[PDB]
Amino acid sequence: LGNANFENFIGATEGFSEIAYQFTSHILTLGYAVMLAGLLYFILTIKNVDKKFQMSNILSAVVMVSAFLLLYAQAQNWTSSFTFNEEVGRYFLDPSGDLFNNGYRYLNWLIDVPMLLFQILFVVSLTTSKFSSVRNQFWFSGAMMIITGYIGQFYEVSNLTAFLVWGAISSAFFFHILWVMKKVINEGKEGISPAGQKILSNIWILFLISWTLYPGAYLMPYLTGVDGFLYSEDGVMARQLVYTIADVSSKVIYGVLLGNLAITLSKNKEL
Repeated sequence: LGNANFENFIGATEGFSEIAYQFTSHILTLGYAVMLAGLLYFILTIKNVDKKFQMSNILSAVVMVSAFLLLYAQAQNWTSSFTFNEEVGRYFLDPSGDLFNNGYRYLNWLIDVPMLLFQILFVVSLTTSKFSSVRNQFWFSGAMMIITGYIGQFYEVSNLTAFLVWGAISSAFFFHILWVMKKVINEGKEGISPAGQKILSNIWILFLISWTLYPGAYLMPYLTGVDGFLYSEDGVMARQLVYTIADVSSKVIYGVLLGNLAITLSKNKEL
């Protein structure tokens, strides 16, 4: 029962305190609440950019739909998977339940990673690179990153070393994606106004940090060693917080910045 993942492992042995159970539940709720608010934002502001850029708004909205539904479902899965034990005063894995399941989140990554990588290609323009090649490279490596991460996710409890190995293989696809995106950002800068170049610079920093938070949260319970402080409900709380911060940053703030870049590039912003 504690086999599938670290959350279930903790739940079936030490159990979760009131604070850990509540906080995790609240952070995951805020996460899907923000997606829903984002969905409305991207729908309402679609008229603010020229037609030629609106595929980016469209993709932002679709990402919001996906993330709202899958994060909502993940939130319910968290709350219904553990019940309070009066005696000990903690929450434990409920055998009557479905158990905590990472599938919701990994499915969300599979769907959302290619749409996030794709939408920048509709705002900013390449120079020496080709659209189809960059697109194909984003899609292949993005899919492989998530798939090999999912494979790794399986051995988290039963085989920690395989968990790390597949994670490293996954990280290699990630490094490739950073490298392509860096190229896209640099080529995108050529020929647009300095105000647009500065939004692109912020997008890069945001992209770099927010995406790197995902492997960070993946590794979170083992970042303090064999039985360090994070190897506990605190590593669980920390992991779900970082995922949620990453979710809001990589999807919502990224979309907002892209939208602001698109406005800067409207036809009237020229001579």
